[PDB]
Amino acid sequence: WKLLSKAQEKFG
Repeated sequence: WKLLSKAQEKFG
């Protein structure tokens, strides 16, 4: 969720 997109956002 937000905890996955927020952290992944800076990875993708």
